[PDB]
Amino acid sequence: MRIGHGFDVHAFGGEGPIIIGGVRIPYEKGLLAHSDGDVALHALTDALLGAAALGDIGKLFPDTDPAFKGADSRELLREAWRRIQAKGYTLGNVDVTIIAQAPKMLPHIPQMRVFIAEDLGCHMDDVNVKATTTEKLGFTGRGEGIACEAVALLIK
Amino acid sequence: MRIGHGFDVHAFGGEGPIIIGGVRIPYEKGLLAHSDGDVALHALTDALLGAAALGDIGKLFPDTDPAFKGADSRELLREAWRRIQAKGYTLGNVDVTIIAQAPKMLPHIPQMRVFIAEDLGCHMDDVNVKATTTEKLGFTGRGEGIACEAVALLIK
Amino acid sequence: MRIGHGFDVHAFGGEGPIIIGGVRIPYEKGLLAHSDGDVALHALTDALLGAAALGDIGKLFPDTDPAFKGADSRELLREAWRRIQAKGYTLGNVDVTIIAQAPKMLPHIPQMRVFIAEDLGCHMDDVNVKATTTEKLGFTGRGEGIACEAVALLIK
Ligand SMILES: [Mn+2]
Ligand SMILES: [Mn+2]
Ligand SMILES: [Mn+2]
Repeated sequence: MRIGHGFDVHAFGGEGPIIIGGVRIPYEKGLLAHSDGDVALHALTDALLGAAALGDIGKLFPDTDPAFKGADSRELLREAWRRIQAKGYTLGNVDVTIIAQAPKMLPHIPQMRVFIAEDLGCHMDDVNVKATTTEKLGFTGRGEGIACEAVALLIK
Repeated sequence: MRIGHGFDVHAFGGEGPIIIGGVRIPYEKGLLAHSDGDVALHALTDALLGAAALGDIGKLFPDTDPAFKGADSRELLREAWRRIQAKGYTLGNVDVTIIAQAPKMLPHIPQMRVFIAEDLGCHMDDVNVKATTTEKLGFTGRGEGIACEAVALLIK
Repeated sequence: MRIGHGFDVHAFGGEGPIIIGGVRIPYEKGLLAHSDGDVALHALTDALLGAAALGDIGKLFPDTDPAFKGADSRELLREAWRRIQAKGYTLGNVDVTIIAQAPKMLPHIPQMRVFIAEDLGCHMDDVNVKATTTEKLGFTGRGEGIACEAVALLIK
């Protein structure tokens, strides 16, 4: 009954591990962002919110508002989901597409699913995650950063 | 019952203000395009049309056809919507994602919604709009241009 | 009842014609990829699979697994679709957006539709295809490669 679309990108820099779909992945560099740069969750939240017609992470997570300043993506997703259910919506299914030249996400997909299908209730079958390489082409191909696109569905 | 997806990008150049979602926004440069470069509406039209399985703005708005030569995006959207209803379709909901490093769209989102929810009938709640920065990464990050992605849904 | 999203890109190089949507298109260069670089079908398969929650072409088409090593995109799509129906899903509609500076896809859209609406059963009306230029902007604008995005829907 309601469709949503999210999109988000983040740039590299900072040694430490990166976090995607709530999973800590080892890698040369880390992701910037003044919040743990979880492009996957951020794009997922935006999809969900955009389908409920509630904004785009700037309603709960602005940037200069003491409401939700320092918090990880898992908390925001969880908060965003609460407001969405407040408007009487329930999850149908969500599909997430991660775009990066490296590192390899294939081995982490399942753990990501577990996290996501946990912070939204629902069973894993209602959550899909996949990654794509881009073939060393754009800013993602040159390893300058990482991007993610997501879609979602709601009800009754 | 029917899903659609649109995508569109435009390059900068030309002083004058830019137009996005039908709103006149102030900015250093303007958008090229041989039609007011309204990436937002163009991507929205394509979504709607692509869900109705009627093409991609080249059915009503080609480029070398005296049918709809000089016209703004609002007219084309409005025309495209008419043909869509002709095939007996009605709007479910649409979500638009604008991608740009600047200017800030946040303050114009609501006015955009008003315009869109006007040229498609329906109430604002069936139209969502959000913007994202890209973090100074791709051609959008370098300020070379602006892009937009959109999804939609129809019926009965 | 189930939404899906796909995305895929490929780089140029290799004289010979390119293949998109199963159609052989004439052009200066060809597409790399260690499989016929059919970005259109690959993105379409991923959408369908991602909506059925079955992966992302690495379940049927890995890279180092003698299962489905050398095969064109039409075979994989056809195989992927079979497994999808195995889980009791049926096609609702799909929309594909091809992104490239050249060559012109406009004249091939219909033949692509015929191929797609053949390997998925269903009538053409359940399959949409469109192309966009990008305005000589990103890696697609510089002619370095070609990309494709797709969405889909399933049932009962
Ligand atoms: Mn982010
Ligand atoms: Mn345009
Ligand atoms: Mn591919």
